[PDB]
Amino acid sequence: TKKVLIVEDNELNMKLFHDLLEAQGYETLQTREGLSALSIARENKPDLILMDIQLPEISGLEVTKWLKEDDDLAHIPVVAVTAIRGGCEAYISKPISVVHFLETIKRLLERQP
Repeated sequence: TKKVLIVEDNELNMKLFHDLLEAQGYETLQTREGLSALSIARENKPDLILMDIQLPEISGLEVTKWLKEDDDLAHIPVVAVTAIRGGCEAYISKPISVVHFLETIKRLLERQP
């Protein structure tokens, strides 16, 4: 099953992103901090990283820079959520459009090997 790591400090956004992804049958990993995202990514190898750029403690774009500098994490597609192209494969605007949100993520997640 595909695993998506959601990096989102806002409880409401995290729940919405989680519910939408779970309804699609995906497993998720969750964290409110950019640094933790790096740690979790190395420990659980998510298939895609959904990251809010406007985190309170750090820019999501700087976190993406670290991701791309790591040989084990650089291949993981990163979708930025902003209220980028930093290394992000795609961007999703907030307030989000549910279909656009899911289409963007599924396109990057569900590719033939």
